[PDB]
Amino acid sequence: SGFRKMAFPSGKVEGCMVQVTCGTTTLNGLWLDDVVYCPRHVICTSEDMLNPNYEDLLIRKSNHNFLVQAGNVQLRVIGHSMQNCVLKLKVDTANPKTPKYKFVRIQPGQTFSVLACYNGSPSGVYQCAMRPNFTIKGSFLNGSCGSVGFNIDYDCVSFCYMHHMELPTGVHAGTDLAGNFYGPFVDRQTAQAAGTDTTITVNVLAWLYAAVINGDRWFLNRFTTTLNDFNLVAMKYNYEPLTQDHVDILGPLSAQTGIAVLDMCASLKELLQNGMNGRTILGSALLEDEFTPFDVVRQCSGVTFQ
Amino acid sequence: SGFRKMAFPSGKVEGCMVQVTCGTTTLNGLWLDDVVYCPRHVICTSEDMLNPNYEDLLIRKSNHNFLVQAGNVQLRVIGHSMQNCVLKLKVDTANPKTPKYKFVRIQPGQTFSVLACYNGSPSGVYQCAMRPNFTIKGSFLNGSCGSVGFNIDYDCVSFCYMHHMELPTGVHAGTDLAGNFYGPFVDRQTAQAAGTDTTITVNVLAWLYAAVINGDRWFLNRFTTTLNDFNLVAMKYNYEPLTQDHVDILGPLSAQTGIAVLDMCASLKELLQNGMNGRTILGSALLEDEFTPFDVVRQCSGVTFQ
Ligand SMILES: *[C@H](O)[C@H](C[C@@H]1CCNC1=O)NC(=O)[C@@H]1[C@@H]2[C@H](CN1C(=O)[C@@H](NC(=O)CC(C)C)C(C)(C)C)C2(C)C
Ligand SMILES: *[C@H](O)[C@H](C[C@@H]1CCNC1=O)NC(=O)[C@@H]1[C@@H]2[C@H](CN1C(=O)[C@@H](NC(=O)CC(C)C)C(C)(C)C)C2(C)C
Repeated sequence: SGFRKMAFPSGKVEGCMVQVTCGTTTLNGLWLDDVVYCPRHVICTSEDMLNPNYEDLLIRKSNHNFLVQAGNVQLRVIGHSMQNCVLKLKVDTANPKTPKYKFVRIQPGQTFSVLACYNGSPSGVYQCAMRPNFTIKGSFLNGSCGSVGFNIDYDCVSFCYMHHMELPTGVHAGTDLAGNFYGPFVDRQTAQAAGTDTTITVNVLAWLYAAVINGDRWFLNRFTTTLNDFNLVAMKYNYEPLTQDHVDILGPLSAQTGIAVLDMCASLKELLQNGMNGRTILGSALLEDEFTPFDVVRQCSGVTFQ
Repeated sequence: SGFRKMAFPSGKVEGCMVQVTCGTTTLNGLWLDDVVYCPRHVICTSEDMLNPNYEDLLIRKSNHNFLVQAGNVQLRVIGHSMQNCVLKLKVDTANPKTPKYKFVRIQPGQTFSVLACYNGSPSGVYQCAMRPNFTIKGSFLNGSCGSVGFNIDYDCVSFCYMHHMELPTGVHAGTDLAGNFYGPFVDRQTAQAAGTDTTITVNVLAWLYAAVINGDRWFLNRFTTTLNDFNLVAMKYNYEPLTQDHVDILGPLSAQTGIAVLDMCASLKELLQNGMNGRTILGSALLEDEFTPFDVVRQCSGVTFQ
């Protein structure tokens, strides 16, 4: 037992992290086969980042302007090209540590592991969810750009996120590995607002199931509710509407615990309307929404990767 | 900005994890140079674990009873010996992935990263603190024994924890890498109680400093308090007494924020006596105590490892 916010083991990604320096900008790149991916705002100066035209900026660059360091070994850039908001630097060596991988774009509500990195050196690993407003609540300082987010499914790393920037609220924005931003953001140093967030309803329910699996049962009840009447409570507390496919994906957890999905909704309704009254659930005094049904089933069952 | 519970990158440890099977017990071992370390209760049967005499049990074992698998490659056991509650299995290959390492015993209040492992395959990574009662609030299922806990300081892995067992409250107990248990526990399947816990006071204060660094300031005040009068509040709420060395270690954080340590204690006092009134601190509705002053300074400054 126990329930922790748990990231994937990071080793396979650590082996791909490199340092990319252009001019007076240094950030991280991701080295897979003979390509290094990194955020395109590395080509910019401090007064370039204020309103840049990246095509104009990149045609003035050459291969030798890109210093790529795989630890203490310099990689030679032999080509460069821009794909949306990422740069693809072709180097003269293939990464011998290249894992089996995919580039996948995730849905809001889904989770991933972030390997925070500085100067090409991994610093820490933690779990994040893609918020409904396409931001992520991360931990990122100067020089963390190009750190990636990922999931691991057996031996294959599915990269879903590259870090680009921090919004004024202290949340973080970035792209998939094809360089397309999550959300209505641009890699420009001007004011941009995140869009109003919501709580990920199906994730809260999954976490309640994790709690029951772990022996927290004080919030259970013999009441029930229709899906329709749950959602009138949901909109009232800025929770996402629940769909029948969310009920279906909660099916296995419903089955293991013997608590019908709609019964657990009645419990969530009561927690929303009354609060917790000085109690906790899995060591939290808040309703937690950054665990997916998948996350619960992995941790409360025990899947591995090789 | 941002503040996350952040583990060390796990790659260096992933390369040391192996599967150890004896009889009908399988668990994880830690493979460093030509030795595999694992919990000694692997030699036991189901009715051995109820009241075992381990010296008697081990003299009846031989090298060939220990099946060690480094992935899909079998390691050959050429010696075995018992050091307290761990076994040391000498194998015929040195691990070529052996990091620079140390075996260190940590103090309650200190934190470390756990690489949860099943069948020799790493499953996830997360952060833990050693509770004042020498337990840890982990996430561990059947077969997770032998997963280790560690810190990383530049290139050197300091191993501090090996997992052995789960107490009836759902907390976890284990040993340092010399096989000496943390706390008054034995590797015996009988009832054992954890001892009463306390909150790690200096850690809460460090986390309040992390919050200020990140822009949560609503709990600040212009009141102050003497160290003496803070501790009368501390014992009242089951918090650890604060010492002058805790004030000293909080010095740098005190300096960056400009909030005197004793001023922050006055704030903690008020949070203890009034609660939070529907507000959060760094996304938590509870006072968090599993971040050390070191943890705050790493995350709010950005140290790496290579
Ligand atoms: C790249 O490592 C860096 C990572 C930032 C620094 C602090 N925390 C982070 O996540 N990104 C940038 O510096 C980013 C590039 C310049 C300005 N950038 C910012 O993130 C800005 N943020 C904004 O100007 C506001 C948003 C809407 C852009 C700050 C945090 C440095 C002020 C690019 C080209 C956007
Ligand atoms: C080893 O992988 C396993 C890990 C446990 C299983 C569930 N969660 C864990 O952390 N350890 C053991 O099975 C452990 C060995 C036998 C009994 N063990 C237990 O942890 C017991 N716990 C107790 O009997 C109570 C404590 C005081 C020992 C349970 C959880 C399996 C009932 C050893 C020799 C103690």
